[PDB]
Amino acid sequence: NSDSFQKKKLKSFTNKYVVLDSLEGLRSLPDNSVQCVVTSPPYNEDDYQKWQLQILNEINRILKPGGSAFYNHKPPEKFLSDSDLELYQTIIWDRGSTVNQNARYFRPYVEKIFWFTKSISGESTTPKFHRDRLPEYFKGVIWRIPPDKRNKHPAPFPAILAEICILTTTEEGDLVLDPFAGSGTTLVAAASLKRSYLGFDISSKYQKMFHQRLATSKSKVHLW
Amino acid sequence: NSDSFQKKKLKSFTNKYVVLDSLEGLRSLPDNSVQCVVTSPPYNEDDYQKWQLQILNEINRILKPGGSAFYNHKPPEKFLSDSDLELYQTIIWDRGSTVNQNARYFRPYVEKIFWFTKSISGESTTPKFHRDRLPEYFKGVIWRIPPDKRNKHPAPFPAILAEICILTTTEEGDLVLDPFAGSGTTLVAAASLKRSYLGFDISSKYQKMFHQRLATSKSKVHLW
Ligand SMILES: Nc1ncnc2c1ncn2[C@@H]1O[C@H](C[C@@H](N)CC[C@H](N)C(=O)O)[C@@H](O)[C@H]1O
Ligand SMILES: Nc1ncnc2c1ncn2[C@@H]1O[C@H](C[C@@H](N)CC[C@H](N)C(=O)O)[C@@H](O)[C@H]1O
Repeated sequence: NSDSFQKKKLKSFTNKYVVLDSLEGLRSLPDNSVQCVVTSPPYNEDDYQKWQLQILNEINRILKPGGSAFYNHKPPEKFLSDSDLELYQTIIWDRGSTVNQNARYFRPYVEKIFWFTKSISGESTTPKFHRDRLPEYFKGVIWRIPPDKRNKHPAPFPAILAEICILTTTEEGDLVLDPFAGSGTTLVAAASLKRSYLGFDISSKYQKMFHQRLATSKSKVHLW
Repeated sequence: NSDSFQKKKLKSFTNKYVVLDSLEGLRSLPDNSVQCVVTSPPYNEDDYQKWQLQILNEINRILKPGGSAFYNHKPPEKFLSDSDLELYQTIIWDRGSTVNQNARYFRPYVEKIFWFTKSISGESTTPKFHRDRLPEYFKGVIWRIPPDKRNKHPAPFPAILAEICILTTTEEGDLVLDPFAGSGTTLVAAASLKRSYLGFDISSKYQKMFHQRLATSKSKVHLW
């Protein structure tokens, strides 16, 4: 009967930005219901790693077999591997430049995008992945994408980054989830690509921004 | 008296390619004797991680305070963090292209260079680092360096990669160590930059290649 409740929530949540605690929203989705997750998480250090492990394990349950979860982390690999999710590849997001010019280290203009896939009974898989759909510029493990400087959210990623993840791992109609939706970049990208979307966030402020961002965007696809 | 023996070995080993087991060679160097390590390690998976941890812990002992060890790994971060070495930054070596065009993943033309520094009493440090000595092209966390396709060694890294590590972390006369010297790329780069060098490897074949490579190179600096 929790199956029936989760399925009911899935239909009620489809193509919605839902103001809700991230873990609570994930716990209300059915097993094997989500084809693609694109998200960048927010924020005790041991408590935080415990919380993120609960997030990743719930993502593993709700991912379809062969689904993908792209997790943009702002030693992360140590705790990220303790998860039911199987780390498939680490993508390098090259932002081009950084305001941090502190010369104690090399200029840190790189963020990681961890590409996870679903593990069934502790066994591996190959994710649904269509690299041919991308321009040559984005077929490599480094994506050169300048930050979305016009976005009013304090910390988003650009739409084209979401589009790459979604277009290669989904068909039209498939459900794309972002459990930390923020300004809704993942949801707009899914909608522009004729995928279904679902966002969780705790900001009613960000939900309204998405609803207004959704109205004024003309479904433009930044890719191609 | 092991101090005295190690110091004697250090003088005997300086500016030499020494055919010797890597761990044994490291165990014969004194504490706080090496300013810079540049190396790419070779090769049971649990046994291998145990072996590499012994290598890294010995490197931590022989590093000078504020010294640097650049470790090119061909979830590595999980076991790499269990070490006495403190991971300082992960550098992205962008090789430009790969022959592996398998479309199950993004083209994997990236290798990691882990920048470690010495930990004293489980406490951090800032490594000696002079970023200003580099051309702008290499001041960022991604280094775009095509592979040394003319090198007959089955798996080297290019000289310019070694030069970047050495030039930013050393003064002339400082000792540069590569405990897996192979063709001797690290040693040639140190010599061309008027640093001292020390290599360990088990191939007498590779030692001879270094001795002949050393003679025919004109100490050319690929940097600048
Ligand atoms: N416990 C939580 N549950 C759900 N959302 C949360 C929680 N804590 C923080 N958030 C949201 O997580 C988001 C993290 C953002 N970096 C995401 C930005 C988003 N990827 C974008 O492109 O706009 C913020 O918008 C927070 O409001
Ligand atoms: N136990 C060992 N001790 C020392 N050297 C070893 C050991 N096992 C393998 N090697 C060497 O480790 C090297 C690894 C190479 N990838 C290094 C290449 C080197 N960085 C270059 O640019 O030429 C090989 O040349 C092996 O001969």
